[PDB]
Amino acid sequence: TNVLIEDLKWRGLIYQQTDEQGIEDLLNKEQVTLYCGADPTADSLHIGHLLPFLTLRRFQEHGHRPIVLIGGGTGMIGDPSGKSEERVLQTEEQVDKNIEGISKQMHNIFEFGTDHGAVLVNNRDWLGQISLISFLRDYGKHVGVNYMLGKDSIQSRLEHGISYTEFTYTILQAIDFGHLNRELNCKIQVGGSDQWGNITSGIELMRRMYGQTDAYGLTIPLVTKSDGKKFGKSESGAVWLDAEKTSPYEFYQFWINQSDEDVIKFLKYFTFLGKEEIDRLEQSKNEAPHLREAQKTLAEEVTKFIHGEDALNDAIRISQALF
Amino acid sequence: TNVLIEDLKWRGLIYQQTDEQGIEDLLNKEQVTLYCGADPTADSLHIGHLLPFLTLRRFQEHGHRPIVLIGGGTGMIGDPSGKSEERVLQTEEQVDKNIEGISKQMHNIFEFGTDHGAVLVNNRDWLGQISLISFLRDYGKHVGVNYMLGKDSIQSRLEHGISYTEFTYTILQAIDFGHLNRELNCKIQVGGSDQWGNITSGIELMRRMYGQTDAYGLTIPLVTKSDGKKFGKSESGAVWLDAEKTSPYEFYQFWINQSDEDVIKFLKYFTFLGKEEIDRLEQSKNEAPHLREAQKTLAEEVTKFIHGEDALNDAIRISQALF
Ligand SMILES: C[C@H]1O[C@@H]([C@H](NC(=O)[C@@H](N)Cc2ccc(O)cc2)C(=O)O)[C@H](O)[C@@H](O)[C@H]1O
Ligand SMILES: C[C@H]1O[C@@H]([C@H](NC(=O)[C@@H](N)Cc2ccc(O)cc2)C(=O)O)[C@H](O)[C@@H](O)[C@H]1O
Repeated sequence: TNVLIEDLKWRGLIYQQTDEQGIEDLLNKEQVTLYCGADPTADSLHIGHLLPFLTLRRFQEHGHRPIVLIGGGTGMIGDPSGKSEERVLQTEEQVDKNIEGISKQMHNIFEFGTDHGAVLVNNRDWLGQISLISFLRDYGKHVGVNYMLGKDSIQSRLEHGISYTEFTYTILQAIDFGHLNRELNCKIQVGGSDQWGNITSGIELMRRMYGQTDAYGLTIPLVTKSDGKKFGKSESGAVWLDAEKTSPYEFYQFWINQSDEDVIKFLKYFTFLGKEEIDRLEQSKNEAPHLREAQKTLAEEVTKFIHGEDALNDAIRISQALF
Repeated sequence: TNVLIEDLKWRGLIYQQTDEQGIEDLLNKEQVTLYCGADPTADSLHIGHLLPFLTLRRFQEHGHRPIVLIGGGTGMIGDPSGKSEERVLQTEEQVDKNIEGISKQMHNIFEFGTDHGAVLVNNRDWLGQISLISFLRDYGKHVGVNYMLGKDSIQSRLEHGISYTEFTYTILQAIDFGHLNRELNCKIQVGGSDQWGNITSGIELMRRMYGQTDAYGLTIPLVTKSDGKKFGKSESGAVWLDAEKTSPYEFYQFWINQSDEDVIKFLKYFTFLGKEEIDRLEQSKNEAPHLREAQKTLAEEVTKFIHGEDALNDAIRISQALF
């Protein structure tokens, strides 16, 4: 029937794929379990973390099961992917604090607590049980150094002295994928494009440990602004989902101020509006751009999803007053 | 009619776009001139440079005009985009040598020398005529430092002491786009995803210098291998297009050895085969994978395009003998 795949491609939500036909066939023949993870490096998520998780909700709409992973264990280490400098280690108590904040935001994006619906996992639960010796004998023997060395995600830090610990992070993410595959039949891992290396490590580790070849990876596009500026950065800094760090008004204003060149693409990325309504908004944008109907709709949909009706209205007021 | 755009999306050749609707309308309403550039940092191109240029040939097939730019001037500086370390400056004579090698390879991919067909330009021709003072008064006054600072392409080097010269490279690429827009009516610049920053600089510079708002940018996807390994790297190092650095046999073997998960996508990226023939090859791959029809076809098409019939046949022989 390919309804979901066609929806995803119309929205431009799929960037890299480990096996295009394989994934499409999988999605057409069965109900799939998939996951996306987030490390607790701050006590809130920001809009840059939003697209992959909303995309998991689009899969859920078609009968698939999403798994949201919080990196209680990997967050004690730090992902080097795409970054250029070694990150400082966080304290156990700060990570605990962060997990608590990010967890609350996840409960607002997915409905956890149901018998067979969305699931929230913390990788500290299994990674914290692994000893150094069993890690080297059970998993490390199945990873090649050259394989790890010839990868995108770490050349950036290769040139500037990557530590052995940042170098092994990719294997921890790999262990997570194998664990959810065996425990919850997870067959697909989703993530932003900077995660391509960590995602393929999981697939190759499973292939080497068990000849398991029914696992795939998908990445979501890096979100761009037509002028080339970084998306997700407001006047001060990042646009947080925590109302205490970025107020509903600031959040709402971020959306209402997107350009005409990017607004339709963002309606496709961030809202659950149908194609008919979105096409109507595109015509309105072409015919009556001064009405900003597209931006207004975008701001309302996302602000309500993240902060609720009440906060939206108060943001709509402060906005009418400021100008 | 949107025939070209539909072909491009079926092949998965478009990643980032500055204005999706704008581009589509432009391509439907007129014959467009577009360009892609390459800096002479080696005396040969490698397969990593291939996709954007072949994609320019697909546009040409539909009546558009491609411009190929060789960076005789920017190559004296070095693009910092995506890289993590300052590059050493090359000598004028080495750059001259490189321009000569890369130029020959371009004459084999496009048909230059016609009245209104493909054009080969060297940016040293106009950048070499700019003095320091006129550069600051004519162009520099129209670029904002914050704008430049809040960009992807250089955070990687921002953390490790980017020089002022690497920091200004993006403006040189911007000047090139404005120059080809005014001189050859160039309206679209194409490039790999690492060029998104340099491409948008051109568009914003034109917008600030002349309120010119009929220019767009398109990036081609980073080519991935299903296992996550870097594409375009053979046993030793990079896969060059120069027969003296990578023999036709080595080139041919690179293609014939691609996995079943990536072969169809590569036929769509690198060949001019139609959808019907490609779909037939996909069925053959699913039904009789041991025949490697898809890989064989891929290797033949690209090796012939790059090295010619004679070299192909000799590679087909050495290949039958080695195994
Ligand atoms: C949800 C977003 O998470 C971002 C980022 N993610 C990571 O660091 C991941 N390594 C988290 C992770 C940890 C363990 C896993 O098994 C799977 C994923 C973060 O801030 O937590 C990605 O950089 C982005 O591409 C997108 O995936
Ligand atoms: C053709 C390929 O060129 C690669 C790379 N390109 C560059 O460095 C560009 N800055 C070249 C360039 C120089 C001047 C321009 O006006 C426009 C483009 C190279 O090796 O020359 C890109 O990294 C890749 O994404 C793809 O665009």
